[PDB]
Amino acid sequence: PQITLWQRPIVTIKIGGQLREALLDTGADDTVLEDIDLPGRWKPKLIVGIGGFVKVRQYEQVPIEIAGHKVVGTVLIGPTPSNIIGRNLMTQLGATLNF
Amino acid sequence: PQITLWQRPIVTIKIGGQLREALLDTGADDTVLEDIDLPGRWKPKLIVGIGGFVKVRQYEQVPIEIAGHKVVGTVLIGPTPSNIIGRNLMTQLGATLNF
Ligand SMILES: CCCC[C@@H](CN[C@@H](CCCC)C(=O)N[C@@H](CCC(N)=O)C(=O)N[C@@H](CCCNC(N)=[NH2+])C(N)=O)NC(=O)[C@@H](NC(=O)[C@@H](NC(C)=O)[C@@H](C)O)[C@@H](C)CC
Repeated sequence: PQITLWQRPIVTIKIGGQLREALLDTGADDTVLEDIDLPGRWKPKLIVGIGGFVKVRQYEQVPIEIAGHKVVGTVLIGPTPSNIIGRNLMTQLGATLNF
Repeated sequence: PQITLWQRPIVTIKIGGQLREALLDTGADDTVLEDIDLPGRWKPKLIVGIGGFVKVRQYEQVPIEIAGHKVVGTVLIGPTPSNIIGRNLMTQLGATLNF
């Protein structure tokens, strides 16, 4: 698609057999979701944004689908005001910013 | 330009007769800079990110140049780990996310 930016750029994703929404965020290194539980082992990871830092769970080699791209990536799980898809997954979609 | 997302998408901007760098952030409603002082009146504004909220100065009708685009927009000034250009200014550049 070609997404315009007068609205927040929200997409549907599929993760752990569940449908969620998330924000395509070029200013995010990583992907953070709050409203899913992921299975298996993880490691603590610290992330930082505009409010300060937050501790999250780093789940590796997670399968995820975004438009109809089936990619595998690190997904962080923890508190965030909005689910966000970061550059770690946007690279895999071949997404670009154009102007 | 077409900007790929394997790196942080950082651009040069010109604001208050000074050159700065900032991150093109589709997950930002607003534009936030920390390393410039702007002149004149402002209004308190709260912004929210990962980690929590922060109090900033809202400066209105600020002129700013991003890649030969001379736009006027709200600029927030306050603490942030990175200067960021939000959708308020990216819309004025006709910027889109494409995949
Ligand atoms: C969660 C809700 C939206 C996502 C968020 C992402 N912004 C970037 C800002 C870039 C840093 C200033 C961010 O946190 N990125 C993180 C996300 C977490 C992540 N792990 O990816 C980041 O890459 N963190 C890296 C660190 C970047 C370090 N960068 C640096 N030092 N320059 C990391 N590994 O933790 N947007 C925001 O934080 C924006 N907020 C908004 O847009 C909100 N609107 C208002 C009006 O406040 C809306 C959420 O209600 C900000 C900028 C104010 C307009």
